[PDB]
Amino acid sequence: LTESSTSKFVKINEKGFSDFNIHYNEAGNGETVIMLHGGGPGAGGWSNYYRNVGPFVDAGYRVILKDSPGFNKSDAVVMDEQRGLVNARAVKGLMDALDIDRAHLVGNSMGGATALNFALEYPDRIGKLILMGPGGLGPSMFAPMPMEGIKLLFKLYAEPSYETLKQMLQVFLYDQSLITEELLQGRWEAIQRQPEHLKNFLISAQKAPLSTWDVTARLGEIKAKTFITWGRDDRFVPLDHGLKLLWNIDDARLHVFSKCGQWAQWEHADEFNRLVIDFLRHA
Amino acid sequence: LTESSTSKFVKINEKGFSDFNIHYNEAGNGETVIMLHGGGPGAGGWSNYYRNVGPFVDAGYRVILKDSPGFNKSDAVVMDEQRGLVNARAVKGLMDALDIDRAHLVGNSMGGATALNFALEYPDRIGKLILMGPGGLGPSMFAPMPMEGIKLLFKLYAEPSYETLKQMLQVFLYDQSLITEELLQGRWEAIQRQPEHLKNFLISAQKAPLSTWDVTARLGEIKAKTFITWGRDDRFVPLDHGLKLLWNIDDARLHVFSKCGQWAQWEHADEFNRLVIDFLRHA
Amino acid sequence: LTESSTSKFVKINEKGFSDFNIHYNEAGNGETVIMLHGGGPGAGGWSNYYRNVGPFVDAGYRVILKDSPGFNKSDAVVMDEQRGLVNARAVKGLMDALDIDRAHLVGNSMGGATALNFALEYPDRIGKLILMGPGGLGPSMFAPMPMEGIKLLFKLYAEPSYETLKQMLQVFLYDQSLITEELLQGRWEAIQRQPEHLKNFLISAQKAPLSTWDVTARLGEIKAKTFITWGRDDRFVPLDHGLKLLWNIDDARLHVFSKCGQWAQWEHADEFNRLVIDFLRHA
Amino acid sequence: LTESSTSKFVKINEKGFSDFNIHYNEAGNGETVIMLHGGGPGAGGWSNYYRNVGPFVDAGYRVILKDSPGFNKSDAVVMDEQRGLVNARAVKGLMDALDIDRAHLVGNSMGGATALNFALEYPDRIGKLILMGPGGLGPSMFAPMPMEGIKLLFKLYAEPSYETLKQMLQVFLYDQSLITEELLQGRWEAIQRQPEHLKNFLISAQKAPLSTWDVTARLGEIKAKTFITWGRDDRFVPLDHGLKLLWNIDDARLHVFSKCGQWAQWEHADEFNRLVIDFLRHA
Ligand SMILES: O=C([O-])C(=O)/C=C/CC(=O)c1ccccc1
Ligand SMILES: O=C([O-])C(=O)/C=C/CC(=O)c1ccccc1
Ligand SMILES: O=C([O-])C(=O)/C=C/CC(=O)c1ccccc1
Ligand SMILES: O=C([O-])C(=O)/C=C/CC(=O)c1ccccc1
Repeated sequence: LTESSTSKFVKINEKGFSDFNIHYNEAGNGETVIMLHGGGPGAGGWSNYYRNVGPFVDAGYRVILKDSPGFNKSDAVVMDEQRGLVNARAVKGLMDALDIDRAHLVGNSMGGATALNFALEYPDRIGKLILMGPGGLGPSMFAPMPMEGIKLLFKLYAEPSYETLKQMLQVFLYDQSLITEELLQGRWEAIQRQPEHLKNFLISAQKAPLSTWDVTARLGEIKAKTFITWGRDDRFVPLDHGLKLLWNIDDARLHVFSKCGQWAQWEHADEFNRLVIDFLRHA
Repeated sequence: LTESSTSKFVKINEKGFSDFNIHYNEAGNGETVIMLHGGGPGAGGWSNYYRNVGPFVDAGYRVILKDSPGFNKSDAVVMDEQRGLVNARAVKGLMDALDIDRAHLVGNSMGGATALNFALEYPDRIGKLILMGPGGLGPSMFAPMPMEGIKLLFKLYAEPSYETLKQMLQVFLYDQSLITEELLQGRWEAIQRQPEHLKNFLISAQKAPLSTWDVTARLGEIKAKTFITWGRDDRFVPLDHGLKLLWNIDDARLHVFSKCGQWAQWEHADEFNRLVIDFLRHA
Repeated sequence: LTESSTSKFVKINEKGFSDFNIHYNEAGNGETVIMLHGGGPGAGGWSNYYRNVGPFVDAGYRVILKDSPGFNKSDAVVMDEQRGLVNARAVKGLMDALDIDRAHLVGNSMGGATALNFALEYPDRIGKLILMGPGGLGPSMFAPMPMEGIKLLFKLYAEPSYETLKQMLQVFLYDQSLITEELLQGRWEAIQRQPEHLKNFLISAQKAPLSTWDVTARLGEIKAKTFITWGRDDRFVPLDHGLKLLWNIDDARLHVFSKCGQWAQWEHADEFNRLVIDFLRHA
Repeated sequence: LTESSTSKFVKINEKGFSDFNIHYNEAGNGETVIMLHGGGPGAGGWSNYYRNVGPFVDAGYRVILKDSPGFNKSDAVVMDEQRGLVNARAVKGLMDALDIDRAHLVGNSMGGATALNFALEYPDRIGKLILMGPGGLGPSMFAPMPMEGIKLLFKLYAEPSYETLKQMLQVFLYDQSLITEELLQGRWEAIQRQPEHLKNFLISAQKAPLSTWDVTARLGEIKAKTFITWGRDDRFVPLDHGLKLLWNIDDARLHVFSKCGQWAQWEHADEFNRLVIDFLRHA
């Protein structure tokens, strides 16, 4: 599987969206799993889930690696509402366009916020819910905020540079030997190719600050079986939010990976893939 | 499989132990997994792991459900050293007697302390390490101590009664509908059959208080791949000790079950069995 | 100062309350501090704040030890709304009746919930806010719920007895040598004198469960300078809620007493009195 | 009071120290309080405690603002042992030279480690112990390490620059409006005046990593009355270590300031001064 061979576009119409272009990468043909990426400059579906798409397809799923609005090859947008909800509407739009009745959702940081909002707004359209360090769930009981990683994320948005990108990636990853030239250059290319997404993200954040993403009060509404994952060493979203989700969602479990930042799906790909595939098959 | 059909005895000789009788229940014939029980009155290997022995044997393991010294059908003993270490010596004694070179260990509360001490003392004799709410790892950062469940455990030791047993089991289990007459009567029988174990446990606790069990300072020595499980609703051993283990053991991961007390292996048997079997096969 | 010499009654009219009798104990004549008690059977203003009223009066305050509705010598009531709000309305009613423009509030457990609701509903009528382990602020990130102490509180409500009262007091207090015959008999007398309050509390709890008390979402509205106290060893309200308040209230500080249960004002009276008096004078 | 008018030097001889020059600033003449500074480049006694020395002297104490070895105007040194212990020996040396029988200690970060080691090694020479976010107490249960601030501290040590100093100070302080030209230029001057301290600190850290500072196992030995302070928003030393100290020291209390980094004594000087003075007078 390659980015090019799996690349697709679909125009969506849902709520505020009118013929809005969504890019995604699709492989496989079984039960649908939509994987949703984080919010840093240059993020996208393929790069976030590169180590996961193959094994999930091998397991029998149809994997859709979705670019959220205002990221990668999806249309540019300035959002005046919290991103989780707007992104969730885009997932619904994509599902309607493709005739997908129910999807399992996997979401990391901003994508975990998206997945939470989707489960709240469209409970009849979600199967299982996999939450990898979801962002925007209010204050931490231990971590000063904004967290170290989020400061760097905003610095890169405002002053994009190759060196600051490298600094951000060093904070994202526990094992900094995963930062090869290929992956650094690749993310840099995503930033260079669409400078307007960076501007727009900052304008959006002014209109709808991170506090607006906090759906904590509604977590008791979630009926989907939920699998929460965290990196022990996550410097972007605080580990105690894994406990917040565990206490407030009805049917949840929490798995914490040691020696791991924001991307367990990268740093611990084999264990991540096995755990999540087992959850989807058997929970 | 039944308790009777799997029941075995072996005399051990290791350090202080001289022809000391150990009871265990054994089934299967593949790689050995020794499962180690908790410290409440009437605890034993069979009752603690009744929902687990079958699936593990089906998966290809040889399962040994060990009665620790001073519990169930093993010999009575008064211990003047911390129980984790003494119990670990007994595991070594059993392994030597049975010609088992290496075992995977699964240990709950007192059995998790045992398994930790075994990994520290005999690193060349352990495979993988599965720790289910291990006891005696020092103070909690949040939970007043002694914890609610441990108070009840000591009350039952001192004043054994059917009603206090029921009270203890109600605190052990999140879902109190698991407390059938069969299981209540069965544990009561274990207490009634060996009153001297209760006396002896209390004398032992005076000679070696719970603070003596704390091996926190040595956790960095553990080389075994480690899988830590906790119940979210454990009223016996504090949830933040799961984090303590995760931070201090080199290769660990933490899984927390919602709606679960001290016995995930009972309340969430199917998920527990799948996770642990997958860990043993693939981690 | 004695209970008898300070005892007063006032009829209140506020919202649902119509000529509702409120008992309180008053001493001193300077700036008003209203102290609000907990929710266990037999609770009341005098017994909760016996070690505090003298020093606060000596410092120049007028102290009002208020009996909340459905406790001690105040009128019996069945509440169908969360107790914090109903109690806060009663404080307002008392203040209006006595021509008190602004009061400092001190509140313990249920009284801390009361004080929070008062600050939210009547911001122009509160001075400073002192919160001693406020109850009902949602789930803990660490403590299974209902907490050990709250189970005992409900047991005593349902099956009042001298022995269960003693058990509850043993859990309330870190230092169990504070439980003299005088204080045990005194609380027992409060329970015996008004059995209907016990019945009514249980009916109220059915109509408005503890989750209904959770005002977490509104904490950002509080403008009052806030001093949060906790006992390290509190088995009734979880220590991490002290952190929740600290993160969510604008101008707060947190003081945690070691070797202390729910009643710092009893177990650490001198330090408590000095700290709170200094806060009222100088913060 | 000024730095110049209070400046003194004393040669010490204790253990490894032979005619080792210690700089300190002294004012007042009552009971002695020795205040011990943090470990960042350019740290020293005067700058760390500038807002505190006056009020403490006004309260009747003799204040000694000590420069630890390898900082500010004290002699340069490469340490091969953990800094807390070496620094504590220097405090003892200073006390012996000046005929001070007992001192109260106030210590921030590295100075809190110093104060802990002093209380452990020389219990008959300490009065009360005030610990402001002490450093080196092992892993956090929540914070990835090295913490954000400590990374910056090491960056400035290795690559000193005015801009990196400003970045470090922005992370130290919750309220960044406290960073005036005066204070920025002043700290820069301390760095410029003694470049060898920076080199030496880095060599020392190689010989004795932060894990070597962890005295957690010995905290139960401390008999001194202890007052632990933390900033809620401390990005250098993790807030859960305040709880670790509270659980493991016999007679401790914990005060957490909101909207506060590593330096409560700066950001909340008036409240800090009142609390600590009250503790010294009355606890
Ligand atoms: O959601 C995201 O942040 C996302 O696109 C994931 C990107 C992974 C990534 O850029 C990466 C870079 C270097 C090494 C490993 C991974
Ligand atoms: O180690 C132990 O505590 C142990 O022997 C486990 C016993 C399980 C148990 O007594 C039980 C009782 C009722 C329902 C489910 C389980
Ligand atoms: O709000 C309350 O729970 C309250 O009325 C306080 C009562 C204190 C109390 O009953 C007590 C009993 C024994 C020893 C010390 C104190
Ligand atoms: O121990 C230390 O880090 C110390 O010397 C304290 C210095 C305070 C400081 O540099 C500061 C700078 C700007 C604003 C306020 C304070």
